[PDB]
Amino acid sequence: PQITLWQRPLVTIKIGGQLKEALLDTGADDTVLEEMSLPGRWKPKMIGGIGGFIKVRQYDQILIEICGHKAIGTVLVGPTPVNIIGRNLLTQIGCTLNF
Amino acid sequence: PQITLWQRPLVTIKIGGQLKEALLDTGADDTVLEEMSLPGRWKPKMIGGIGGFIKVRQYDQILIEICGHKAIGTVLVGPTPVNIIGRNLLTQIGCTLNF
Ligand SMILES: CNC(=O)[C@@H](NC(=O)[C@H](OCc1ccc(-c2ccsc2)cc1)[C@H](O)[C@@H](O)[C@@H](OCc1ccc(-c2ccsc2)cc1)C(=O)N[C@H](C(=O)NC)C(C)C)C(C)C
Repeated sequence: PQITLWQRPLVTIKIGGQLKEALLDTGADDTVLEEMSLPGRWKPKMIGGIGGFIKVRQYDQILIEICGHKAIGTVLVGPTPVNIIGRNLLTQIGCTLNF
Repeated sequence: PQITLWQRPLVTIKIGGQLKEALLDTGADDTVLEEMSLPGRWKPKMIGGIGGFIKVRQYDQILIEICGHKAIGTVLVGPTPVNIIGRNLLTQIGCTLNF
């Protein structure tokens, strides 16, 4: 669909069978989700943004559904104030910025 | 144009007569630019990012060209890693997310 930016581009995502609200963030290299449990091994990682760095846990090969579209990729879990769907997954659903 | 997200959506912007690279950031409510000189008085503003909050200087009615599209709006200047073009300006250039 076509999402306007008058409001934050929040969409519903399905991950781990859980429905969550996440932000489609073209400014995010990675996908960062709030603290949650994911299966498998993870690697510690520091990701920076506005305000500095936060420590997150990196999970690879994670399946996420974004507006019906399935996508696979790395997901970072940590104390982020909002769920962020970064470019690593936006590319997988054919998301493009247009004007 | 149509921008894919396999790489950061960096574009050249023109502000204060200078060229700078900035990120088309749908995850940003506001436009935040790296430390620079702008005219007029500024007002304080606290903005939150993934790593916490930062104090920024808010300048209003600032002329900024984004990929040839002239925009005039609020710009925040502060300790940001990269120049961020947020929704306040993305909407002025008719930018939308599509997939
Ligand atoms: C490599 N690192 C990245 O790609 C990071 N990208 C960014 O931080 C983007 O910023 C460009 C950016 C790119 C590279 C580096 C970088 C780092 C190290 S080397 C390069 C630093 C910054 C991003 O889209 C921000 O803009 C936006 O983050 C989402 C967000 C939205 C609402 C709240 C939130 C907070 C309180 S309630 C909701 C909290 C967070 C955000 O902070 N939005 C703010 C906002 O809208 N707040 C409401 C806005 C005022 C700036 C990833 C890991 C998240």
